[PDB]
Amino acid sequence: MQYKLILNGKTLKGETTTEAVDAATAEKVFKQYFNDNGVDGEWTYDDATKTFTVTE
Amino acid sequence: MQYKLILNGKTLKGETTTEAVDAATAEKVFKQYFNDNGVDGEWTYDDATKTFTVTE
Repeated sequence: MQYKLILNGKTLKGETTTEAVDAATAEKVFKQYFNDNGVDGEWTYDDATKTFTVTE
Repeated sequence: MQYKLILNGKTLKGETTTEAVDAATAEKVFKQYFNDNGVDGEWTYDDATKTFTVTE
């Protein structure tokens, strides 16, 4: 299944997309790129659209 | 000035944006977020659109 990530920050902003077995594997992939580069933000998720949102 | 990044690959795809002093600082921010993440892709830049592109 396709999953999506929305990135909200002050140093950087963006949007990304991946395919994983489930929402926790896509959450694990998105956390590999987006945990401690500088963002260190608050996570949110909407299952009805398979989308994650990360906010500084 | 605003700079941009485009990500092409097999584990993640996407687009991101930053505001930096020069193309070298925008390249440094984008290389801090996109250092490896198992992509390890080829890097390209077009100055006429202030945009960087990364491909597997």
